[PDB]
Amino acid sequence: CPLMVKVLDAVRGSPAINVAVHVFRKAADDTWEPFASGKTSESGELHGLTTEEEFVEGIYKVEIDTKSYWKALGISPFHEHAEVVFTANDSGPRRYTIAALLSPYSYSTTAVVTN
Amino acid sequence: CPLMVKVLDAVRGSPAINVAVHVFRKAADDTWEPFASGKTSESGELHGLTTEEEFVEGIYKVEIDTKSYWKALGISPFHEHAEVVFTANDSGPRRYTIAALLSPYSYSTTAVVTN
Amino acid sequence: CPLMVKVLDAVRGSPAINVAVHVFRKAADDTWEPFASGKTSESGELHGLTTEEEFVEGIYKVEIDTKSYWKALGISPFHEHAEVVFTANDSGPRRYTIAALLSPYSYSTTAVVTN
Amino acid sequence: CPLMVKVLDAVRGSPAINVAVHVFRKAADDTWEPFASGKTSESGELHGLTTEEEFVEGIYKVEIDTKSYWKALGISPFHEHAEVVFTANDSGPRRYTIAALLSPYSYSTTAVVTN
Ligand SMILES: O=C(O)c1cc(I)cc(I)c1O
Ligand SMILES: O=C(O)c1cc(I)cc(I)c1O
Repeated sequence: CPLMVKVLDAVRGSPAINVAVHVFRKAADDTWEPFASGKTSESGELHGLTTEEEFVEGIYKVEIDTKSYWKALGISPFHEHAEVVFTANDSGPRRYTIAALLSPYSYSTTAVVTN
Repeated sequence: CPLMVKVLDAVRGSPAINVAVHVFRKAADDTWEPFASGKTSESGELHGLTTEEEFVEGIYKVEIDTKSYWKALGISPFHEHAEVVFTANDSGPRRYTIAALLSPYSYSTTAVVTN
Repeated sequence: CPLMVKVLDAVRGSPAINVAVHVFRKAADDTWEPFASGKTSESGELHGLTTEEEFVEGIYKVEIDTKSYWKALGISPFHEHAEVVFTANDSGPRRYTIAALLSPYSYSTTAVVTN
Repeated sequence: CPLMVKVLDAVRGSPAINVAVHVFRKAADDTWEPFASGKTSESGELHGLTTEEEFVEGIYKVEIDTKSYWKALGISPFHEHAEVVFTANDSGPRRYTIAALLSPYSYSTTAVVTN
């Protein structure tokens, strides 16, 4: 489990549940190729996206479908989605958590990268 | 104006207007003595809290009355207020902007300090 | 375990380890009485602060000693500490996670309150 | 100026100066067409990206080159950039401020939208 995505809701003070998340890897021609996807659980987490074998060094994009999340709650949002773009580097044994904290007109995102 | 407070609303995507702000300074006796107060304007900014003369070295607390803000809009938020505590002017006079970005169950705060 | 505190480091992209955390409850005379304290673990979490029996309705303050954290890393910080002040309400079965994401001149804090 | 970009540095407590910003607009063919670009000033602000005439309805992407910013300061950050994607001017012209608060492993972004 080298990659996990976590989403929190700053309006309700809760995990953001059933948020669609799409992960892409940058291809040689510079296009974004689908890599993994899922929906956050009751805990706002998405586990099992990839394996150590498949998660090679490269540039990844995590798209979080914030607009549909807010719409499902009957709340008017600003962004189309939240996008997190980063390079995975084999600087020893590392697990990546990409987290996002959501408001209708704002989001924060951080990386928690641990052994 | 050596001290300015700026407040934004992350739900509406707007300045946070009419937010009450109370500033305290730690006294010789180690208690929080009233220093200044005001409310944010239409721009979400609060200017004119103090002067270069009065804003001496000290430990300051800026209390931003976020609960009263959300309640005046008919919303029940999590926090009582947002308190920003910092040492000021310990290396001579600086200009401090204390900024806060508000959601019902979350806030962010930053400082912009200039010479 | 009705209360947990989590602290993350936005500079290193890691849990904030060995951060001192002090929790207070507001007393009848309006003073802050010590309630619980600890240091965050390797995961940046502080568990075991209180019990269901002791965590009655009231106003609580969570003080996170951010200044000492940054100093121990050799980094110059802005704030004395981060303070989170909130009312605990028995609106059915609820667990409170108070989380903070730290930078030298900024922090964010959110509440995750779940059944 | 209907579109402004503001960037702050959460490590230094300062405007983020000389940050490159590229704006794209989704074309009829569903690709990201170059729209405007510039760099933040000493105030951390980027004005004059566009005009009321040219800033028509559309889906816009504001790419803030955070990696280049941190690298120019001799720091190795997590993200490649911060991308802010939103529909603009769908209910007539508005003024948009897209703001970002940067740390090496984290960023926050908000919008301030006025009529
Ligand atoms: O706990 C988190 O995963 C978390 C994530 C973000 I992004 C911001 C805050 I405050 C948090 O507490
Ligand atoms: O524009 C601001 O003042 C601003 C203030 C905070 I606190 C966080 C973000 I993102 C901002 O953009």
